[PDB]
Amino acid sequence: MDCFEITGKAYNIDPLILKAIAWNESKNKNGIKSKINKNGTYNIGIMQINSSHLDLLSKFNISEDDLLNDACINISVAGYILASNIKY
Repeated sequence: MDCFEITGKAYNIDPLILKAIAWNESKNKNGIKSKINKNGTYNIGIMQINSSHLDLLSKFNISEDDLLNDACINISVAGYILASNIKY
């Protein structure tokens, strides 16, 4: 199974929803940082996870490089964030 299917299964999110987010945000393109948001933060990788989450993620041994260049990590982190009541 692909990482969208695995992640969707884990967090009870329709995998098509995750794919539609990846498509909207990056056109399913890994390896890219957005231009910097007005608030000075920036969005990372295929699901465009905001840089404000890097602190939390370091506790779990997930770095910025991982989020930017590893699509499956990116996708699984997005799932966790969307499934929680952290602001995305």
